[PDB]
Amino acid sequence: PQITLWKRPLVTIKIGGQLKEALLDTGADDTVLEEMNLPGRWKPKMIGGIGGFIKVRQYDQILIEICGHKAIGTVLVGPTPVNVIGRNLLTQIGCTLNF
Amino acid sequence: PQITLWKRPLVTIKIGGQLKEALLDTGADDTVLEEMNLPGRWKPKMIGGIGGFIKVRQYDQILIEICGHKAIGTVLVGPTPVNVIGRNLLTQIGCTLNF
Ligand SMILES: CCOP(=O)(COc1ccc(C[C@H](NC(=O)O[C@H]2CO[C@H]3OCC[C@H]32)[C@H](O)CN(CC(C)C)S(=O)(=O)c2ccc3ncsc3c2)cc1)OCC
Repeated sequence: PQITLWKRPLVTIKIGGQLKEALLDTGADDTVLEEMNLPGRWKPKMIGGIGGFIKVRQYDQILIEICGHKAIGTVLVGPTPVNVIGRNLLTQIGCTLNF
Repeated sequence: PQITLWKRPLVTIKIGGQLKEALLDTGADDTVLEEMNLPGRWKPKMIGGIGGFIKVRQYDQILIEICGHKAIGTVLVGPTPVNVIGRNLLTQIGCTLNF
């Protein structure tokens, strides 16, 4: 679909079997979700944002459905202000910017 | 144009008579640029993301040219680690997400 930007581009995602709401974020290299329980191994990682760095749990090769489009990739879980879908998954569902 | 997301969506902007590089960032409500002496009055503001908040100066009705497309709106100036073009200006140049 074509998504305009007058409102936040929030979409429904399915991850770990649970539905969540997330922001399509072209300024994010990586996908970062708020604290949740996810099945699978994870490793400690750090990521930097506008205000500095935070600690996250890095889950690899996670299945995630974004508006019905399937992606399988890295998901970071930690104290982000909002769930963000980053370019690592936006590229998998074929997302481009157009103007 | 059409911008894929394999790499950071960086573009050249013209603001305050100067050329800069900035991200087209659908996850940013507002436009945030590196420290630069814009003339005119401004208001203090705090904006938050991953890692916490930074202090910025809010300038209103600022002209920016983005890859040949002109836009006018609020620009926040401060010690941001990267320049982001946010939705307040992306809507003006007719930018959409497409997948
Ligand atoms: C020099 C490198 O420094 P650096 O490595 C990190 O630099 C950066 C810093 C910020 C960005 C853009 C942001 N991306 C992001 O956080 O992505 C992270 C996840 O993926 C990784 O890739 C990029 C970083 C990692 C988002 O697109 C937009 N944010 C909001 C969302 C909801 C979080 S916003 O910026 O907080 C923002 C903007 C306008 C606004 N108006 C009212 S609120 C408000 C908040 C890109 C690179 O370390 C720090 C020293």
